[PDB]
Amino acid sequence: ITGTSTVGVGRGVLGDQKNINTTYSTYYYLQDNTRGNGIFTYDAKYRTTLPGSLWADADNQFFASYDAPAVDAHYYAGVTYDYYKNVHNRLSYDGNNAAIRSSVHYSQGYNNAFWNGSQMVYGDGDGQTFIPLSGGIDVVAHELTHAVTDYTAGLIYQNESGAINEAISDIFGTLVEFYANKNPDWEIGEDVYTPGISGDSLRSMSDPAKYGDPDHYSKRYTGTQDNGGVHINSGIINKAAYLISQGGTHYGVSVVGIGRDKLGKIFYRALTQYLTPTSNFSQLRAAAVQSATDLYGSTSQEVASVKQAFDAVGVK
Ligand SMILES: CCNC(=O)[C@H](CC(C)C)NP(=O)(O)CNC(=O)OCc1ccccc1
Ligand SMILES: [Ca+2]
Ligand SMILES: [Ca+2]
Ligand SMILES: [Ca+2]
Ligand SMILES: [Ca+2]
Ligand SMILES: [Zn+2]
Repeated sequence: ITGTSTVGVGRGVLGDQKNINTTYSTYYYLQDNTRGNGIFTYDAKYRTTLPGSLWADADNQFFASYDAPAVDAHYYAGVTYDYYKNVHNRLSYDGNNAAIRSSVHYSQGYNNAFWNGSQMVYGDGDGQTFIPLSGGIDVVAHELTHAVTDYTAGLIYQNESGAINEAISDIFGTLVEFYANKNPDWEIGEDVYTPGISGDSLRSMSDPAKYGDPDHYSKRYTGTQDNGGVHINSGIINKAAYLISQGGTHYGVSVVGIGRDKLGKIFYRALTQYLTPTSNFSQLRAAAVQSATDLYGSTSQEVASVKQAFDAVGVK
Protein backbone atom coordinates (compact mmCIF):
# COMPACT_ATOMS: atom_id res chain seq x y z
CA ILE A 1 0.00 0.00 0.00
CA THR A 2 0.98 3.64 -0.40
CA GLY A 3 1.89 5.29 2.90
CA THR A 4 4.75 6.47 5.06
CA SER A 5 7.37 4.23 6.60
CA THR A 6 6.99 3.82 10.35
CA VAL A 7 8.48 1.74 13.17
CA GLY A 8 6.25 -0.38 15.36
CA VAL A 9 7.08 -2.45 18.40
CA GLY A 10 5.81 -5.80 19.57
CA ARG A 11 6.56 -9.21 20.97
CA GLY A 12 7.38 -12.37 19.07
CA VAL A 13 6.30 -15.96 19.62
CA LEU A 14 8.91 -16.52 22.36
CA GLY A 15 7.96 -13.34 24.20
CA ASP A 16 10.88 -11.19 23.05
CA GLN A 17 10.39 -7.51 22.21
CA LYS A 18 11.47 -6.22 18.83
CA ASN A 19 10.98 -3.25 16.54
CA ILE A 20 9.38 -3.85 13.16
CA ASN A 21 9.17 -1.80 10.00
CA THR A 22 5.59 -0.85 9.20
CA THR A 23 3.66 1.45 6.84
CA TYR A 24 1.09 3.99 7.96
CA SER A 25 -2.01 4.79 5.93
CA THR A 26 -5.04 5.00 8.24
CA TYR A 27 -3.83 1.72 9.77
CA TYR A 28 -0.30 0.55 10.48
CA TYR A 29 0.46 -2.33 8.12
CA LEU A 30 3.13 -5.01 8.27
CA GLN A 31 4.85 -3.61 5.21
CA ASP A 32 8.57 -2.97 5.50
CA ASN A 33 9.67 -0.50 2.82
CA THR A 34 13.30 -0.43 3.93
CA ARG A 35 14.23 -3.63 2.10
CA GLY A 36 14.03 -4.08 -1.66
CA ASN A 37 10.52 -3.72 -3.00
CA GLY A 38 9.09 -4.50 0.40
CA ILE A 39 8.37 -7.24 2.92
CA PHE A 40 4.65 -7.81 3.40
CA THR A 41 3.05 -9.95 6.10
CA TYR A 42 -0.56 -11.19 5.89
CA ASP A 43 -3.21 -12.68 8.18
CA ALA A 44 -4.65 -15.98 6.89
CA LYS A 45 -7.12 -15.95 9.83
CA TYR A 46 -7.01 -19.72 10.43
CA ARG A 47 -8.14 -20.43 6.89
CA THR A 48 -6.31 -21.70 3.81
CA THR A 49 -7.09 -19.03 1.25
CA LEU A 50 -3.88 -17.14 0.43
CA PRO A 51 -2.42 -14.68 1.02
CA GLY A 52 -5.26 -13.42 3.19
CA SER A 53 -5.31 -9.77 4.28
CA LEU A 54 -2.30 -7.49 4.59
CA TRP A 55 -1.77 -7.26 8.34
CA ALA A 56 -3.44 -4.11 9.68
CA ASP A 57 -3.06 -2.74 13.21
CA ALA A 58 -4.62 0.36 14.75
CA ASP A 59 -1.77 1.60 16.99
CA ASN A 60 1.56 0.22 15.69
CA GLN A 61 1.95 -1.87 18.88
CA PHE A 62 2.01 -5.62 18.39
CA PHE A 63 1.89 -7.19 21.87
CA ALA A 64 -1.25 -9.30 21.52
CA SER A 65 -0.86 -13.07 21.48
CA TYR A 66 -2.49 -13.11 18.03
CA ASP A 67 0.18 -10.66 16.79
CA ALA A 68 3.21 -12.73 17.79
CA PRO A 69 3.52 -15.01 14.73
CA ALA A 70 3.16 -12.00 12.43
CA VAL A 71 5.82 -10.01 14.30
CA ASP A 72 8.33 -12.85 13.88
CA ALA A 73 7.51 -13.74 10.27
CA HIS A 74 7.94 -10.08 9.37
CA TYR A 75 11.10 -9.47 11.41
CA TYR A 76 12.88 -12.70 10.49
CA ALA A 77 12.11 -12.17 6.79
CA GLY A 78 13.99 -8.89 7.24
CA VAL A 79 16.97 -10.63 8.83
CA THR A 80 17.03 -13.20 6.03
CA TYR A 81 16.86 -10.45 3.39
CA ASP A 82 19.81 -8.77 5.10
CA TYR A 83 21.83 -11.99 5.15
CA TYR A 84 21.42 -12.59 1.44
CA LYS A 85 22.11 -8.95 0.52
CA ASN A 86 25.03 -8.32 2.89
CA VAL A 87 26.72 -11.71 2.69
CA HIS A 88 26.00 -12.85 -0.89
CA ASN A 89 25.12 -9.60 -2.67
CA ARG A 90 21.75 -11.12 -3.57
CA LEU A 91 18.73 -8.80 -3.66
CA SER A 92 15.70 -10.79 -2.44
CA TYR A 93 14.90 -14.30 -3.61
CA ASP A 94 14.89 -13.52 -7.33
CA GLY A 95 18.02 -11.36 -7.24
CA ASN A 96 15.94 -8.38 -8.39
CA ASN A 97 14.33 -7.28 -5.13
CA ALA A 98 11.05 -9.19 -5.54
CA ALA A 99 8.51 -8.32 -2.86
CA ILE A 100 8.63 -10.86 -0.04
CA ARG A 101 5.21 -12.05 1.14
CA SER A 102 4.35 -14.21 4.17
CA SER A 103 1.04 -15.37 5.62
CA VAL A 104 0.64 -16.46 9.25
CA HIS A 105 -2.21 -18.16 11.12
CA TYR A 106 -2.56 -20.55 8.18
CA SER A 107 -5.20 -23.22 8.80
CA GLN A 108 -5.85 -24.73 12.26
CA GLY A 109 -3.34 -26.68 14.33
CA TYR A 110 -1.07 -26.67 11.31
CA ASN A 111 2.30 -28.30 12.04
CA ASN A 112 4.24 -26.99 9.08
CA ALA A 113 5.40 -24.02 7.02
CA PHE A 114 6.08 -23.83 3.29
CA TRP A 115 6.84 -21.80 0.19
CA ASN A 116 3.81 -22.18 -2.11
CA GLY A 117 5.59 -21.05 -5.28
CA SER A 118 4.83 -17.37 -4.61
CA GLN A 119 4.98 -16.71 -0.86
CA MET A 120 5.85 -18.11 2.56
CA VAL A 121 3.13 -19.72 4.67
CA TYR A 122 3.24 -20.51 8.43
CA GLY A 123 0.98 -22.67 10.53
CA ASP A 124 0.41 -21.98 14.20
CA GLY A 125 1.17 -25.59 15.14
CA ASP A 126 -1.10 -27.58 17.44
CA GLY A 127 0.72 -26.51 20.60
CA GLN A 128 2.19 -29.99 21.05
CA THR A 129 4.37 -30.73 18.03
CA PHE A 130 4.90 -27.05 17.15
CA ILE A 131 4.12 -23.58 18.38
CA PRO A 132 3.73 -20.93 15.65
CA LEU A 133 6.51 -21.78 13.24
CA SER A 134 7.63 -18.27 12.35
CA GLY A 135 9.07 -18.15 15.88
CA GLY A 136 12.13 -19.95 14.51
CA ILE A 137 14.59 -17.82 12.59
CA ASP A 138 16.05 -20.98 11.02
CA VAL A 139 12.50 -21.89 9.92
CA VAL A 140 11.82 -18.51 8.30
CA ALA A 141 15.18 -18.58 6.51
CA HIS A 142 14.57 -22.22 5.49
CA GLU A 143 11.32 -21.15 3.81
CA LEU A 144 12.73 -18.08 2.05
CA THR A 145 15.66 -20.20 0.88
CA HIS A 146 13.19 -22.45 -0.97
CA ALA A 147 12.32 -19.37 -3.04
CA VAL A 148 16.02 -18.71 -3.69
CA THR A 149 16.51 -22.30 -4.80
CA ASP A 150 13.45 -22.17 -7.04
CA TYR A 151 14.77 -19.05 -8.79
CA THR A 152 18.28 -20.45 -9.18
CA ALA A 153 19.18 -24.17 -9.30
CA GLY A 154 15.51 -25.14 -9.48
CA LEU A 155 16.12 -28.46 -7.72
CA ILE A 156 13.13 -30.72 -8.36
CA TYR A 157 11.39 -31.54 -5.05
CA GLN A 158 11.87 -35.30 -5.00
CA ASN A 159 14.52 -37.95 -4.50
CA GLU A 160 18.15 -36.76 -4.48
CA SER A 161 17.57 -33.32 -6.02
CA GLY A 162 14.78 -32.80 -3.48
CA ALA A 163 17.03 -33.82 -0.58
CA ILE A 164 19.61 -31.30 -1.81
CA ASN A 165 16.81 -28.71 -2.03
CA GLU A 166 15.94 -29.46 1.61
CA ALA A 167 19.55 -29.43 2.80
CA ILE A 168 20.14 -26.09 1.08
CA SER A 169 17.20 -24.67 3.08
CA ASP A 170 18.53 -26.18 6.35
CA ILE A 171 22.08 -24.96 5.63
CA PHE A 172 21.09 -21.37 4.90
CA GLY A 173 18.45 -21.44 7.63
CA THR A 174 21.28 -22.25 10.02
CA LEU A 175 23.69 -19.71 8.54
CA VAL A 176 21.00 -17.03 8.95
CA GLU A 177 20.52 -18.16 12.55
CA PHE A 178 24.25 -17.70 13.14
CA TYR A 179 24.13 -14.34 11.34
CA ALA A 180 21.51 -13.06 13.80
CA ASN A 181 23.62 -14.62 16.58
CA LYS A 182 20.89 -15.44 19.10
CA ASN A 183 21.28 -18.94 20.54
CA PRO A 184 22.70 -20.25 17.27
CA ASP A 185 23.17 -23.97 16.71
CA TRP A 186 23.24 -26.64 14.02
CA GLU A 187 19.78 -27.92 14.94
CA ILE A 188 16.63 -27.18 12.92
CA GLY A 189 13.47 -25.73 14.44
CA GLU A 190 14.43 -26.08 18.10
CA ASP A 191 12.79 -22.76 19.06
CA VAL A 192 9.31 -23.82 17.94
CA TYR A 193 9.40 -27.62 18.15
CA THR A 194 7.73 -29.56 20.99
CA PRO A 195 7.27 -26.94 23.71
CA GLY A 196 6.81 -29.74 26.25
CA ILE A 197 10.23 -31.24 25.49
CA SER A 198 13.45 -29.32 26.11
CA GLY A 199 16.64 -29.93 24.19
CA ASP A 200 15.25 -31.51 21.03
CA SER A 201 14.62 -30.30 17.48
CA LEU A 202 13.03 -31.36 14.21
CA ARG A 203 16.36 -32.23 12.60
CA SER A 204 20.01 -32.08 13.57
CA MET A 205 22.72 -31.18 11.08
CA SER A 206 25.51 -32.08 13.50
CA ASP A 207 24.07 -35.54 14.17
CA PRO A 208 21.13 -36.29 11.86
CA ALA A 209 20.91 -39.84 13.20
CA LYS A 210 19.72 -38.63 16.59
CA TYR A 211 16.27 -38.45 14.94
CA GLY A 212 16.74 -41.44 12.63
CA ASP A 213 17.84 -39.39 9.62
CA PRO A 214 20.74 -40.83 7.60
CA ASP A 215 24.27 -39.49 8.04
CA HIS A 216 25.81 -41.61 5.29
CA TYR A 217 24.81 -42.42 1.72
CA SER A 218 24.64 -46.14 2.54
CA LYS A 219 21.70 -45.34 4.86
CA ARG A 220 19.69 -43.34 2.34
CA TYR A 221 15.95 -43.84 2.11
CA THR A 222 14.78 -45.11 -1.28
CA GLY A 223 11.03 -45.41 -0.67
CA THR A 224 8.25 -43.11 -1.83
CA GLN A 225 7.14 -41.35 1.37
CA ASP A 226 7.99 -37.67 1.74
CA ASN A 227 8.65 -37.24 -1.99
CA GLY A 228 11.29 -39.94 -1.83
CA GLY A 229 12.60 -38.83 1.56
CA VAL A 230 13.47 -35.19 0.91
CA HIS A 231 13.36 -34.32 4.64
CA ILE A 232 15.15 -37.56 5.52
CA ASN A 233 17.99 -37.85 3.01
CA SER A 234 18.73 -34.17 3.58
CA GLY A 235 20.60 -35.45 6.64
CA ILE A 236 23.36 -36.82 4.43
CA ILE A 237 24.04 -33.41 2.90
CA ASN A 238 23.42 -31.55 6.17
CA LYS A 239 26.09 -33.73 7.80
CA ALA A 240 28.54 -33.01 4.97
CA ALA A 241 27.89 -29.27 5.32
CA TYR A 242 28.33 -29.44 9.10
CA LEU A 243 31.64 -31.27 8.64
CA ILE A 244 32.89 -28.75 6.07
CA SER A 245 32.27 -25.93 8.53
CA GLN A 246 33.05 -27.49 11.91
CA GLY A 247 35.23 -30.48 11.05
CA GLY A 248 35.18 -33.86 12.73
CA THR A 249 35.87 -37.54 12.18
CA HIS A 250 32.87 -39.41 10.87
CA TYR A 251 32.90 -43.14 10.11
CA GLY A 252 36.68 -42.91 10.46
CA VAL A 253 37.11 -40.09 7.93
CA SER A 254 38.61 -36.87 9.27
CA VAL A 255 37.50 -33.49 7.98
CA VAL A 256 39.34 -30.24 8.62
CA GLY A 257 36.73 -27.56 9.33
CA ILE A 258 36.94 -24.29 7.39
CA GLY A 259 34.20 -22.31 9.13
CA ARG A 260 30.66 -21.12 8.45
CA ASP A 261 31.47 -18.21 6.18
CA LYS A 262 33.39 -20.36 3.72
CA LEU A 263 30.70 -23.07 3.86
CA GLY A 264 28.19 -20.41 2.92
CA LYS A 265 30.30 -19.05 0.07
CA ILE A 266 30.90 -22.51 -1.37
CA PHE A 267 27.26 -23.61 -1.18
CA TYR A 268 25.88 -20.29 -2.44
CA ARG A 269 28.16 -20.50 -5.46
CA ALA A 270 27.20 -24.13 -6.05
CA LEU A 271 23.49 -23.28 -5.79
CA THR A 272 23.68 -20.33 -8.15
CA GLN A 273 26.33 -21.36 -10.71
CA TYR A 274 26.49 -25.15 -10.88
CA LEU A 275 23.44 -27.05 -9.61
CA THR A 276 20.54 -27.76 -11.98
CA PRO A 277 16.99 -29.03 -11.43
CA THR A 278 18.09 -32.67 -11.66
CA SER A 279 21.38 -32.58 -9.71
CA ASN A 280 22.03 -35.69 -7.60
CA PHE A 281 24.33 -36.02 -4.57
CA SER A 282 27.37 -36.92 -6.70
CA GLN A 283 26.72 -33.85 -8.85
CA LEU A 284 26.43 -31.71 -5.71
CA ARG A 285 29.85 -32.97 -4.61
CA ALA A 286 31.28 -31.96 -7.98
CA ALA A 287 29.57 -28.56 -7.80
CA ALA A 288 30.90 -27.89 -4.29
CA VAL A 289 34.42 -28.95 -5.29
CA GLN A 290 34.30 -26.71 -8.35
CA SER A 291 32.90 -23.82 -6.31
CA ALA A 292 35.63 -24.15 -3.69
CA THR A 293 38.19 -24.37 -6.50
CA ASP A 294 36.87 -21.13 -8.02
CA LEU A 295 36.96 -19.32 -4.68
CA TYR A 296 40.10 -20.67 -3.03
CA GLY A 297 42.17 -22.55 -5.59
CA SER A 298 42.62 -26.20 -6.54
CA THR A 299 45.35 -26.82 -3.95
CA SER A 300 43.48 -25.12 -1.12
CA GLN A 301 42.50 -26.52 2.25
CA GLU A 302 38.93 -25.52 1.39
CA VAL A 303 38.85 -27.85 -1.62
CA ALA A 304 40.47 -30.67 0.37
CA SER A 305 37.89 -30.26 3.13
CA VAL A 306 34.94 -30.38 0.73
CA LYS A 307 36.28 -33.69 -0.63
CA GLN A 308 36.86 -35.07 2.89
CA ALA A 309 33.34 -34.18 3.98
CA PHE A 310 31.66 -35.85 1.02
CA ASP A 311 33.96 -38.87 1.47
CA ALA A 312 32.86 -39.04 5.10
CA VAL A 313 29.18 -39.28 4.13
CA GLY A 314 29.85 -41.78 1.34
CA VAL A 315 29.19 -39.50 -1.64
CA LYS A 316 31.63 -39.84 -4.53
C1 LIG B 1 7.81 -31.01 8.77
C2 LIG B 1 8.66 -30.87 7.53
N1 LIG B 1 8.79 -29.48 7.14
C3 LIG B 1 9.97 -28.85 7.11
O1 LIG B 1 11.04 -29.41 7.31
C4 LIG B 1 9.94 -27.36 6.83
C5 LIG B 1 9.60 -26.62 8.12
C6 LIG B 1 10.64 -26.84 9.22
C7 LIG B 1 11.92 -26.09 8.94
C8 LIG B 1 10.07 -26.42 10.57
N2 LIG B 1 8.88 -27.00 5.90
P1 LIG B 1 9.05 -27.21 4.24
O2 LIG B 1 10.23 -28.12 4.00
O3 LIG B 1 9.12 -25.81 3.50
C9 LIG B 1 7.52 -28.02 3.74
N3 LIG B 1 7.55 -28.38 2.34
C10 LIG B 1 6.43 -28.45 1.64
O4 LIG B 1 5.32 -28.28 2.11
O5 LIG B 1 6.56 -28.72 0.23
C11 LIG B 1 5.45 -29.22 -0.50
C12 LIG B 1 4.99 -28.15 -1.46
C13 LIG B 1 5.41 -28.17 -2.79
C14 LIG B 1 4.98 -27.18 -3.66
C15 LIG B 1 4.13 -26.17 -3.22
C16 LIG B 1 3.71 -26.15 -1.90
C17 LIG B 1 4.14 -27.14 -1.02
CA1 LIG C 1 -1.95 -3.01 18.15
CA1 LIG D 1 18.96 -21.84 18.06
CA1 LIG E 1 18.56 -23.80 14.85
CA1 LIG F 1 11.14 -28.96 22.09
ZN1 LIG G 1 11.89 -27.31 3.27
